[PDB]
Amino acid sequence: RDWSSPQQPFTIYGNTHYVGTGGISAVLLSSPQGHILVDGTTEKGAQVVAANIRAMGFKLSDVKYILSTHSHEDHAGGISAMQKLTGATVLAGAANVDTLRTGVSPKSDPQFGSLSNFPGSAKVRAVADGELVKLGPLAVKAHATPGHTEGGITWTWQSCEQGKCKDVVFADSLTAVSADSYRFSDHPEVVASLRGSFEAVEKLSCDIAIAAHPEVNDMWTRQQRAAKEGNSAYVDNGACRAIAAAGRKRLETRLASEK
Ligand SMILES: O=S(=O)(O)CCS
Ligand code: NA
Ligand code: NA
Ligand code: NA
Ligand code: NA
Ligand code: NA
Ligand code: NA
Ligand SMILES: [Zn+2]
Ligand SMILES: [Zn+2]
Repeated sequence: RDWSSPQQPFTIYGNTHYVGTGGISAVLLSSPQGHILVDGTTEKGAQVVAANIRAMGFKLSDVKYILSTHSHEDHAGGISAMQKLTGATVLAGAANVDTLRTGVSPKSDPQFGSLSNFPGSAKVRAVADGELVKLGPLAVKAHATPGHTEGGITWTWQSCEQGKCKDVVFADSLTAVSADSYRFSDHPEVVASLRGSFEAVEKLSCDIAIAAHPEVNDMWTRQQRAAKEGNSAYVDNGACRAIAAAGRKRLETRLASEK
C-alpha cells in the first residue's frame, strides 16, 4: 500500500467512488453530466487513477474538473497527467496554484525539498474559500484548511444512495510533518493556520470522511466491511472530529520534539 500501488476501485457512497491508489486517496464524483476528480495521487499513480476511472465504467473525457487538496507530490504528482487525459480544469487554493502549474513547491512549504518536484499542470485556477464548484447536479464547496501547506483545501458535497443523502468530506491533510530541517517552532503563522484548520474541520457536517491519506479514516477496514453491511461501513459522523483531534495531538508532539 505504497503511494503508487494498484487498487481495485470501488463505490464509497452513491455517486462518490474511490479511484485512488493503495496508499493515496482519489475520488471520482460522478453524474450523467460529467464528473469531478479529487486529487491525482503520484506521478506514477496517475496511470492507476486513469485505469480505475475506466474500470468503474466511466470515460476520462467526461471528467471536467480536477480538485486539488494540496500540492505535494503524493497527491498532486499525478494531476498534470490526469489533466492531459481528461481535458479538465484544475482547481486549487490560491496559494498552491503556482506549485501545481510548475510542479515546484515554494520554500515556505513544510516539505519543500523533502518531497521532489513533479510535472506542472495546464489549466489551473484558484478557488476562493467558500466557493461552490458546479457541474450539472454536482456542487462541491471549498473550505480553506491551510497549515500543512498554505493553499490546502478540504472539499465537501452531498451524495445520495437509495434516497439517503449524506454529507461527504474529502479531508485535506492536517499533519504537522515536514523536511527534517524544517521546524514548526520557527513558523508560528503556519502553526496558527493549522490550529484554525483543526477547528474548521471538526465543525464540518461530516457523515462520510475520505482522508487524503486513506488510512487516516480507516478506509481499508471500512471497505472490507462494506462487503457485509454495504456502504454504511463508510458512514461515521465523528470522523472529521477524529481527524482534527489526531492532527492536534500530532502538532503538540512535533513542537515538543523540536525544542
Ligand atoms: O505524509 S507524508 O509527509 O509522508 C507525504 C506528504 S503529505
Ligand atoms: Na488499480
Ligand atoms: Na463497488
Ligand atoms: Na464499497
Ligand atoms: Na488546494
Ligand atoms: Na466517515
Ligand atoms: Na448500507
Ligand atoms: Zn502533504
Ligand atoms: Zn500526503
